[PDB]
Amino acid sequence: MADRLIVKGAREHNLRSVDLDLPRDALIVFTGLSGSGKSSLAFDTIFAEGQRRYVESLSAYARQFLGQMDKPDVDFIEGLSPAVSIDQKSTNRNPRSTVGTITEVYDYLRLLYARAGTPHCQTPQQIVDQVLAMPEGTRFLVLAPVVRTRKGEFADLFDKLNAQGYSRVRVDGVVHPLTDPPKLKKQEKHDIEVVVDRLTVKAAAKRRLTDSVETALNLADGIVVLEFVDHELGAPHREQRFSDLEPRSFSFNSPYGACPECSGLGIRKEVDPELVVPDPDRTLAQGAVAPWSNGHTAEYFTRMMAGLGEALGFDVDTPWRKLPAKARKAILEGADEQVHVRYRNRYGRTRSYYADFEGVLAFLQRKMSQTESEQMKERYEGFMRDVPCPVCAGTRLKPEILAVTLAGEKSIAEVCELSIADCADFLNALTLGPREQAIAGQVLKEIRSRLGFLLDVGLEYLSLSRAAATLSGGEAQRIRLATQIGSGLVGVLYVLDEPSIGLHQRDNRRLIETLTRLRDLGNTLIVVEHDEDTIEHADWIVDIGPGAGEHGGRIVHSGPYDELLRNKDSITGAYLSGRESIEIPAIRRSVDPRRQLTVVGAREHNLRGIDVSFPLGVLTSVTGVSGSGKSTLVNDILAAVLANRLNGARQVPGRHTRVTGLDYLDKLVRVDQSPIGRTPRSNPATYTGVFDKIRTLFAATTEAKVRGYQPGRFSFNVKGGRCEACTGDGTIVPCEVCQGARYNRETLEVHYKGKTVSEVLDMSIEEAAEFFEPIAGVHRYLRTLVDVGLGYVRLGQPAPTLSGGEAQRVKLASELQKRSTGRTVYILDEPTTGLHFDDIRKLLNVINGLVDKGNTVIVIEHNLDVIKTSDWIIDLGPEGGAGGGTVVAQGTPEDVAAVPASYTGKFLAEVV
Amino acid sequence: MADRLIVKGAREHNLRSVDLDLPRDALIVFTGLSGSGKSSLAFDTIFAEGQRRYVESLSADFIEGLSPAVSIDQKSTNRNPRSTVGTITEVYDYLRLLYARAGTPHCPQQIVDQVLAMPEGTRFLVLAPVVRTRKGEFADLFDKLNAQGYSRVRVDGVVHPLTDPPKLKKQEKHDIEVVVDRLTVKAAAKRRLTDSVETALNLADGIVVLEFVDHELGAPHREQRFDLEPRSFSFNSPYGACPECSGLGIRKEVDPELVVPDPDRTLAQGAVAPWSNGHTAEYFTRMMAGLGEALGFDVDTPWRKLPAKARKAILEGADEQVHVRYRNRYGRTRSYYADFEGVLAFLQRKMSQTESEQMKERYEGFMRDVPCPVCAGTRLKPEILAVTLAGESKGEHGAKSIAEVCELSIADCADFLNALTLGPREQAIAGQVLKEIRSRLGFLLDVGLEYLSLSRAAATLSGGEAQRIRLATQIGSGLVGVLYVLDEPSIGLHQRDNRRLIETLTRLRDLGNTLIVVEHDEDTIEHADWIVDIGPGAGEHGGRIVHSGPYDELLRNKDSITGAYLSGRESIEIPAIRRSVDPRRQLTVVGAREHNLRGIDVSFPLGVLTSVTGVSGSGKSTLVNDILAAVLANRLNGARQVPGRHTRVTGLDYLDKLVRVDQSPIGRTPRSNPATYTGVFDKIRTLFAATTEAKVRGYQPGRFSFNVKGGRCEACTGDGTIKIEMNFLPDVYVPCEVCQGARYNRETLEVHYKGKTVSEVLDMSIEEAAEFFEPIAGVHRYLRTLVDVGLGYVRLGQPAPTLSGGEAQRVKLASELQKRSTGRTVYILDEPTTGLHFDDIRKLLNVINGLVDKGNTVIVIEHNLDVIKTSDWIIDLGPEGGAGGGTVVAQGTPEDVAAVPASYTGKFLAEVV
DNA sequence: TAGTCACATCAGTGATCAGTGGTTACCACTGATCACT
DNA sequence: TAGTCACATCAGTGATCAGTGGTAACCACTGATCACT
Ligand SMILES: [Zn+2]
Ligand SMILES: [Zn+2]
Ligand SMILES: [Zn+2]
Ligand SMILES: [Zn+2]
Repeated sequence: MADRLIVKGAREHNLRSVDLDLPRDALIVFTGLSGSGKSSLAFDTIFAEGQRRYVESLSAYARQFLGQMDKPDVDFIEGLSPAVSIDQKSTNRNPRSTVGTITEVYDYLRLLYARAGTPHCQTPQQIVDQVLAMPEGTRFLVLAPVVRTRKGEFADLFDKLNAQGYSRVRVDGVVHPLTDPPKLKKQEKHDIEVVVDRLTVKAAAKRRLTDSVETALNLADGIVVLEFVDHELGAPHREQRFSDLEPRSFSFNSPYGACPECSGLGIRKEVDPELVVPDPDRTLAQGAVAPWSNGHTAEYFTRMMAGLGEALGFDVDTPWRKLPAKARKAILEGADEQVHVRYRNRYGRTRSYYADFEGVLAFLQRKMSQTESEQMKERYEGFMRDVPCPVCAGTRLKPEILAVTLAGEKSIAEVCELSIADCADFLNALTLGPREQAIAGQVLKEIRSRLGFLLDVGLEYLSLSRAAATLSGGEAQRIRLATQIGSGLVGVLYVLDEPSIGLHQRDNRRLIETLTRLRDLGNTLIVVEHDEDTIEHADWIVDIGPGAGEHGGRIVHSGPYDELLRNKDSITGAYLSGRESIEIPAIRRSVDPRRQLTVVGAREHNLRGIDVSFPLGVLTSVTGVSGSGKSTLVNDILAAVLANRLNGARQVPGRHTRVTGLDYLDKLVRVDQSPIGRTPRSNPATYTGVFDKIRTLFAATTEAKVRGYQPGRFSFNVKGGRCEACTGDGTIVPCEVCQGARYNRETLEVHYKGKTVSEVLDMSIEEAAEFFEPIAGVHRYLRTLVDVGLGYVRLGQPAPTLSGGEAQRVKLASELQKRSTGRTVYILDEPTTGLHFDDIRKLLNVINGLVDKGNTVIVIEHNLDVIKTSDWIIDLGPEGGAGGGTVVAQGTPEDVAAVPASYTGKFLAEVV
Repeated sequence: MADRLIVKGAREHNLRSVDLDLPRDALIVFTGLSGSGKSSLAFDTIFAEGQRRYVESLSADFIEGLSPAVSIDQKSTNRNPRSTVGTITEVYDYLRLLYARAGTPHCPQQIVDQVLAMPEGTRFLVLAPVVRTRKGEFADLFDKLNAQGYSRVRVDGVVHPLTDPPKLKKQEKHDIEVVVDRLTVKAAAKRRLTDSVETALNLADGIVVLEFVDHELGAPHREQRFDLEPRSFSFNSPYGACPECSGLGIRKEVDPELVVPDPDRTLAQGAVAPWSNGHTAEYFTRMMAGLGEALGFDVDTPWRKLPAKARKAILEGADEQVHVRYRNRYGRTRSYYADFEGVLAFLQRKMSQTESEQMKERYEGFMRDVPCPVCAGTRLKPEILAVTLAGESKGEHGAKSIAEVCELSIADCADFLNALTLGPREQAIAGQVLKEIRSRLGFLLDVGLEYLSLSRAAATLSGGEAQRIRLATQIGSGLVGVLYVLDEPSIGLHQRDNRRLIETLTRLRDLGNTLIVVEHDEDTIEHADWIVDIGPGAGEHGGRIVHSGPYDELLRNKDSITGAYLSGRESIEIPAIRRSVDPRRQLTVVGAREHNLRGIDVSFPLGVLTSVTGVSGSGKSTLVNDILAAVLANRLNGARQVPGRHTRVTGLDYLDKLVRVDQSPIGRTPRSNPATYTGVFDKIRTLFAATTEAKVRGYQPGRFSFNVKGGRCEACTGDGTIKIEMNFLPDVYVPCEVCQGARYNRETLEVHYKGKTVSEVLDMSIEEAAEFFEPIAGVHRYLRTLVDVGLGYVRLGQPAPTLSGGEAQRVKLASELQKRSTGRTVYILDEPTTGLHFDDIRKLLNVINGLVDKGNTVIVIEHNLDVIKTSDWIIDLGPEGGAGGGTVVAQGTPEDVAAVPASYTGKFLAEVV
């Protein structure tokens, strides 16, 4: 029973000639940095090969014909197993797919509804047990409801029944002989339940009842009825069944049984109201409302909104706590009528937004119903407008079914008006008995399993009624884990992305135990977490990419982890034997009692309303369990407000009250995790805004001037500069004319500085550091890129060849020094995702140097030594989910270390 | 190379807890009786694991060590008119993709490359380009053009400077071809001419010419400009299919002269196929006799000696109407008051009026021909099919139109495609597609299917070529260490048709692939590596493993009854000279000239056990089944199929009835049992209706059947097992709370007929149940035939999928070989060895020998040497495969077929008798 | 040489019913050059 | 501290299309039970 997988000859981008063995019955982690080829091998060489080998076999069958659109490009892999990938799916929208559908509970709940369906208004053992329990000596009748709900005249049926000579019949409860049948009319209602026997419960009678029952068992296909006619215990005429009411068919996504407005799978319940202006303490003149803080529309709406504020009588800048909350209420409801208003924006245009709006609730509705921006007109509706379906309570059913279907089990709210935890604890709380709680089967266990898995991980705060667009990072990283785990199949290979996003270190302290449980089941697991806890648990650790470019396209470590300590070349080994991941004691006194930001009263769904004290001019780090409110406060609340009214962004402030130091702040830059590199059009030089300047500089040459070639003509995406032979991709075997250069001969003649654009792109940035030195902007971009230390990339490198995680690192290098004050706050993502701790320590050297220059960084982190190097740590929430949302420590890393409450400090205290 | 497949927790009905572990480097064969555990073993242990593997991963029991396998079961592919032979050979879509890759439809940079390649110093007037044609008034358009600045124009057929606009009207049509410059050819002037053309490429939408603008205009501008259409690529969609015939294959309905195969028979007897019906024979005889009396042409005279005028007049009929109305044999009268249009136009109305479209296949493809010629056998639009290949040089550099599947064979199409040249583009690399095609093409070539033209379809599909194509297609991948699970793809039919297809398995085994073979053919055995015999018994107690891999262990083993013939333990022989007189009673199919036949005469003796051998799928299966068996069926019982072409049949006065049986697998539905298929259960329920405790309720014996709502327990679906599960898993068979392995309901179980209840009588095998029901002969003969064929321990109440489709299937025929006890009623039998294991082969051979010695007549399609040497007269057809066959090479006794030196089975008899 | 013997089973002969069998996007985000101060 | 006092050159900044990213017959099958003589 060998436990080895073998991969040979893998080649993709910088990765080349990879021959590695993956052991089983143990966890194996690939380490490295974003762009070293580890992500390419983890994602698009092994899983892609397995998927292709699985799908390419068959296409005719219409169950797997939906496959084979995927087109992976891998050489070969032998001795593989069908693997499953676990990573976020960037669909860019999930309105039609609620959280219930992605967790596979919707179809199951529909089957559960269909199982025990009673609208209010089988076996031979079931045939016999009731007559066995029938009291003796009781007069009754045999009933055969064979023409159920088929009202109308049935004299032809009377003649037909007379042909078999049953001699008995019963209509609407009245009994008659077949020889003397009652009159029937087509217009009148006539439900036929023909009496087969006017019998009675006496001794040795069971054969006549058996005959009179099996007659309709073979005629009506297994349905009869018994009817007490002398005792009727239980009803005025007690009867027993041996099987606005419209049964028809059951459907959820069909127009026959769906709401005419919500159109199925759409619920406008959203996350929370009041979210447009939930701040009672901000400076209102600093754009409390998101449309009031746009790049150019900010003043465009502030003009008449300040006019209406002056008219009504509430101040333009005073916080809503010195004023009553009536100010917030009256900016929500506003007032009718319009006033004269017109102003110019920063962009130079002049728009006349002349309309009547009833507060921000109807002002935003007017924006949805009036604006030409088809994106924002639905972007702004979701976060802060709650208008669910009134005719169906937001649910996926016709008006006149939802009441009846639950009357016997009244109206339907369920998945569209409930929460995940409430539904989880309510579904199994109904011990109905005979129908669903009779046999073990799978119903109760399958209901319990996934919901309990969500409970132990911590997804109890989620709600199905909540819009799927409000999915937090923790929810995104945990729901996929739970859904992958629910199968629990033994021997299947799992490959996972970086899990530090959405989870804490203490959360990893249980994710690792979950992974070891999965291993104890008998499967194979692969993670790229890079945390030191996942390391040291691998029998054969492998590290790749000593250099992310051609200088380091070789295997750097593959062994039993014993040689990691002695080998400092490997980055993960260089972290442990650091000489660089030390406390590095800073001044830690650059904080100021007054020159400091505060946030209070943030009563978000992930928070409680605590006061976070952000210092200025420091490397302050916000930490805590993910999903406990740190991201909703630092990013959704703080970064949003200083972005929208300190640089000109558009994000909604969210549920909070106050941010201070408005006079002490000038600019803010936010860099997200942002895995965005997938399209060949996007390049490390095109979106950065440097390629257009490169074209301008190249057109500043004499030859480009004489040949009449402009910067726009000198791009590779517009039809002017791209030859039709390449079709724009450069290599198709490359273009015959271009000969592997991606430039037509009519444009390649521009040899500025002895080189062309293709020559500059081909040349590495490390050797191009001497280039672009005089000209300022490209010099700054290239110099900060080199300061990052990853100058292996080319300017026009396609995004499919860029590993996820490093897409925004290049911009983030230049996104850390503005106005040279340099206290301008920069919100940082986690460098742990992608880059390993040696790359993060080089980044830390950059951060420390420019913080000594005067810069300010607010960073959400996951590791230990990187934030131990910092000077201030703020922990928000010790426990995950609802057990957090409050600050538990704020100060020097050693100060929080001494406090045995914050696990961040506890981690900083066990290693000093 | 050593991927250990482990089977644990495997059991299904007859199968019971079979566990094993094996490496993965050789071929695995399942032997034993048909089904009896091996069919379920090849189903619920590997395919079930693959199912529970892929059905979780598709998104939008526990078995480990196996590889993703492919299914080549019977249902996966059968005869369908929608799919031609191209799709099933996966070369239709394949070759279509390669054609669409870099095809040339035949009839910026190249604009200046033409001048660059043109030797310097020439002279030609490159003055005026062509812009897109516009018509109407363009005063403001020309004003805007002047604002831009061009200084040139050419409208209304006259050239002007742009400053001079001529007269334009909205009612006047102009071919607007404005000028852009006044340049001319010069040395090293490209930088000029480019600036004249390239910018125009952004305004004229890629239109520019170098016209003469001179006086003589001898040539039309040297045809210089800078039928072809892109269209769309699709085969099933109507985007690029035959718009009239909906993209279906051409309905080749040859021959029109199939109306009268045998001319010597009188036309009144029903020589015309619709004229020999059970009820419509006289319905058509009335008009043809009326026409014979009216026109005066003779009828009872054979067609060959008849005048051609009579034949044509009865073929196309005549005009006008006559008063004819008669009754049939079954008591209904048909008042046919219309015109007798021969048998040409009546058929068209017949298939036009009918609703069922399956009974018209025989009456359409073999009566008269009405195909659509717009596509002429092409599943492509008329333009593209020629356009794509008009630039594709093929074979000896011929580029006219795509024929391939439509109009060529394997050999010529492959040879022509091996010389494809679309320019130097595709010569720079060969690619893996070349070897992907070449491996399976060469494997098909060495098999011996060069004659197999691409025009083949379901209309000309045989079982042997079906095995050929399925095996070639599943080998075409040519992987290493990948499981291929296949049930019996078709009947085993010849030793020369096979034993050449198996060489591909031996070649592919060197790679390291592995396959599961559920095949009863003797040729597949003795040339493999690992063989296991499953199912010494066939009932629910029949799930057992006996035989081990190596054939040496087969020699050692005795329970695996393949050794009964492998080591020659027993065999059956010719039943002496029997009742075979030479000259008198010997039917002769003379002048059989069908599609593959060649006007040959074959003598089948009467009152004998005769067999047919030779190159199979080459006109001998049609010889025994298509022409002969159809004739006996339609002129001896009342069948409704055309026979084909044969000049005369003799000796039919010495036959009374015919029974014909195909391969006919029992099925794959658990609701079907051998009781309900053979016909035992009908009279079983009839007898159950006569029981003292079962004749008190009015209802018919239909209550005593497990297929109707009456005696049916609603928890089991008539199976003894709650097989209810969602699509994510096929569940494991479990007993019912009512049955516990009885597949019945207790209420019916009160019928203890002679102390035996229904569940009990369906729970004991026919071996023990033979003692019961002895006094009544109706069930006694059936149980005797079951126990004689070799189905004694068979469970009567057992699902069809896990039972015998080779021996228990043919009991419905063998029990009726006592047809009116004469018993020379003629029988036509398929290849029985499929499903038939060797012990059951011997038992059935003894039964058939006894019945034929009773005085029967049996013609069987057979290939095994032992069974044909058991029969007394072997007819061998086919000097070669396909068109090379169709003629007798040796017909007579086995000694005679071994005597004439033209029969492949004759030299097969030479090495072993 | 012809009107006498009981309310029987054949064996399919050989269309129809009925299990199955498979089959088919409005937005919206980032992309992005030249739209602006 | 007086009206101009010489000379372009970075930054991420909206709106939106543009052009990479996600797609029931057929009735062909055969078996079951069966209508008929
Ligand atoms: Zn609705
Ligand atoms: Zn090119
Ligand atoms: Zn056609
Ligand atoms: Zn049961």
